[PDB]
Amino acid sequence: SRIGKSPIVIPAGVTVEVKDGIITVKGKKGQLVQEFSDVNVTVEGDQVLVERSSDHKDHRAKHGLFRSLISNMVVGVSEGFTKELELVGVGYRAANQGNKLDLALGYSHNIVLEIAPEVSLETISEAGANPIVKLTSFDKQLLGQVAAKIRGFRKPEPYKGKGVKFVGEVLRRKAG
RNA sequence: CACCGCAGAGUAGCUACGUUGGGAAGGGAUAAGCGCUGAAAGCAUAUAAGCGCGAAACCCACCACAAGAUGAGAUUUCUUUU
Repeated sequence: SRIGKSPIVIPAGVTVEVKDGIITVKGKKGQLVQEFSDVNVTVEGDQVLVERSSDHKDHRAKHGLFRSLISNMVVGVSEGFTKELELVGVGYRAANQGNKLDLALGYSHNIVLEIAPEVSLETISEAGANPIVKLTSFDKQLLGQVAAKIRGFRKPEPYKGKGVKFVGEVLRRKAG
């Protein structure tokens, strides 16, 4: 309710259209579609007004859900989100061959990932510091899913700290 | 004839104590559990909408049988009642 009654004013340069259930947003970084079912969303030209009909414990939440989804899609395709992973540990290596990441962890093999063409991929492993991988995309959901399935290759241990973690994001540590 | 009288072997067959093979590989939906985005509840939250993983368990998959499956299927050919 409170988060749904706010405007979704557009950073002019990106358009938004509505269809029979599907809303599309076209900016400078590709079209993004979404499916709404129990909300009335209307684009005036500058702001996007999303409202509900009844307060039945479900539409009251779907209102804010779809408002936040549309706002994210906009602040995405307009600008785009980005995240940073950091490999910590001895013998850990990361390399980039375009849209193809190559990770060498303490396993008995390597891991090559053919990231989808909708996500950028940069690496910094300059001299001795921890290798930092950086992803950037307009779809925050897909970006987070890729970051999660990259982090899941090696969970951060609490004793030392070695593992694929984000920059910052202090970890829970123990004594051992 | 005497346990096939006894004793030494023995092809075919039947067996193991012998030989060969098998429980391999790959999908779907999941349990405990692990996450993405996100409100209700301006925060937070793996969930309420929607998504990604997840076991010798379940449905395929491997082998055998199977249209009396009365819901009695299909195809090719022959003859059309001595």
